[PDB]
Amino acid sequence: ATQGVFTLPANTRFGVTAFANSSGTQTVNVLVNNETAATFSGQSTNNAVIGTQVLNSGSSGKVQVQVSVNGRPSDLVSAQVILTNELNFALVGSEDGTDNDYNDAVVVINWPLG
Amino acid sequence: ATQGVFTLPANTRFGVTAFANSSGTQTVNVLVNNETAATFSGQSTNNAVIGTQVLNSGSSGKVQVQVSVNGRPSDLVSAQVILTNELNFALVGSEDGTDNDYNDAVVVINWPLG
Amino acid sequence: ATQGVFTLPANTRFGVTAFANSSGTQTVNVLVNNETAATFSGQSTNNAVIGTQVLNSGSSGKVQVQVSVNGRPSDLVSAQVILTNELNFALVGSEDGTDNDYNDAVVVINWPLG
Amino acid sequence: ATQGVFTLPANTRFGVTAFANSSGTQTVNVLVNNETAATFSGQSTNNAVIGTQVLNSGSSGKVQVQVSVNGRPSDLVSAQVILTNELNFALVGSEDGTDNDYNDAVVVINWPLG
Ligand SMILES: C[C@@H]1O[C@@H](O)[C@@H](O)[C@H](O)[C@@H]1O
Ligand SMILES: C[C@@H]1O[C@@H](O)[C@@H](O)[C@H](O)[C@@H]1O
Ligand SMILES: C[C@@H]1O[C@@H](O)[C@@H](O)[C@H](O)[C@@H]1O
Ligand SMILES: C[C@@H]1O[C@@H](O)[C@@H](O)[C@H](O)[C@@H]1O
Ligand SMILES: [Ca+2]
Ligand SMILES: [Ca+2]
Ligand SMILES: [Ca+2]
Ligand SMILES: [Ca+2]
Ligand SMILES: [Ca+2]
Ligand SMILES: [Ca+2]
Ligand SMILES: [Ca+2]
Ligand SMILES: [Ca+2]
Repeated sequence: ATQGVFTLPANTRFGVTAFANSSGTQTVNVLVNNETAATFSGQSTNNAVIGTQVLNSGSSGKVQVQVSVNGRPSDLVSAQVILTNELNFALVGSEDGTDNDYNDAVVVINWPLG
Repeated sequence: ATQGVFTLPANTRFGVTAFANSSGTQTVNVLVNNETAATFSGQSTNNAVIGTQVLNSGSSGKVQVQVSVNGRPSDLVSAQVILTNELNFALVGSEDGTDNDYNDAVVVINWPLG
Repeated sequence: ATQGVFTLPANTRFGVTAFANSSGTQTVNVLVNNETAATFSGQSTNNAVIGTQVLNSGSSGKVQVQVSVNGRPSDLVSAQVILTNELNFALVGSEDGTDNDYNDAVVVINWPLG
Repeated sequence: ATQGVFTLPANTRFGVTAFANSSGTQTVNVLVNNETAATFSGQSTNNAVIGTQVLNSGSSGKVQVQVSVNGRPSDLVSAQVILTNELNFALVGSEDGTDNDYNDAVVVINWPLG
């Protein structure tokens, strides 16, 4: 099934934050309405926050996360969780190798902000 | 129901990261086995990261997040989500006022690392 | 924070299913637009499906679950999870005593159907 | 990523319940320790419960859900959610066709019981 694609409230600010846990340098791309809106990169095996940014979901609300290492797309896993019918987290894990820890780049999207 | 309390696997490193979305200064305390292990403080209405750290869950695996604003405890909401039976997120929102956006401090705990 | 309240897309069929795990007889009421639309009762310590039903969210999309034991309201916990940006689960646990297993009545709402 | 595989606490009773939402007959196999422990089947486009059972996670705690329709395994999506650090849901959706509603068989695993 498609992973890393989320429908957010239209025209709404959201936070996107990426963490690295791999020997490989991670590159995380965030697409809003199918166009790159943010790119983060780094290399850590200790959960470095390689990027954090506030974006707007735009007219369509479509947000997609992609992750690659050495130009090869990582396999993604994702889900969205809503607390007290209001607080939202869109979650992404990714795997760049063979151990299946899926933490090589971890991405958290949160809204609402403010 | 109690919120903000999570049982992690014993002796496991985890990341904890806090974001702020409120006019009030947020104080986030992270307890491991009932003792303070990290404290973050900051003010933002733009989802700023007010702290990030890597901790060890210790022998008990018990991790608790508490949030207060100028000494007043915030009401919390939380849940844990596991993707592909491997990647864990323990999520906390908090409310310091009357609007019930529950994002006034947002805390994300993730494991495994590495 | 408020628990057991979910906003579904309007005029949408959804499933609601209740399970019992307690010495006490559980009464589960499912409200749509603040009016009871389904009720289930029963006792089990072995997860009996005390009821399942297909309901329509109606014009408001507001769905609330309430649980009581011989008229005494149980404490609720809840969250919503979305898989592959399309499959929704609204989840409720409830506690009628002191042990905090929160499984005394468990309610699962799922959509879309068909 | 692997989906529909969950590690439960060892020797723990859990509920498993399946719903159908498709033109095709769903066969759901529930494996414990890599051996079939339960099989449910049925056809519904109205979320009928096609099976429910209490099982034991056994010494390894490994539980897997597989879904087949028209002689072929369906594509699965899954996640585990934990409420108030106590109540566990392991959730599975499945797609037997081309519409990507992922509800064709929906499987809910819950623990603890009792
Ligand atoms: C240090 C290692 O680097 C990679 O090979 C990752 O895929 C592993 O998960 C681990 O983080
Ligand atoms: C700017 C405002 O500050 C507080 O009153 C918060 O409780 C509100 O949610 C909002 O963030
Ligand atoms: C048999 C017991 O019945 C009640 O006291 C429940 O609150 C307990 O969780 C347990 O199920
Ligand atoms: C009635 C239809 O039956 C199948 O084709 C399913 O894959 C569809 O999702 C729909 O439920
Ligand atoms: Ca890896
Ligand atoms: Ca890794
Ligand atoms: Ca607030
Ligand atoms: Ca706020
Ligand atoms: Ca109880
Ligand atoms: Ca119980
Ligand atoms: Ca389908
Ligand atoms: Ca279907």
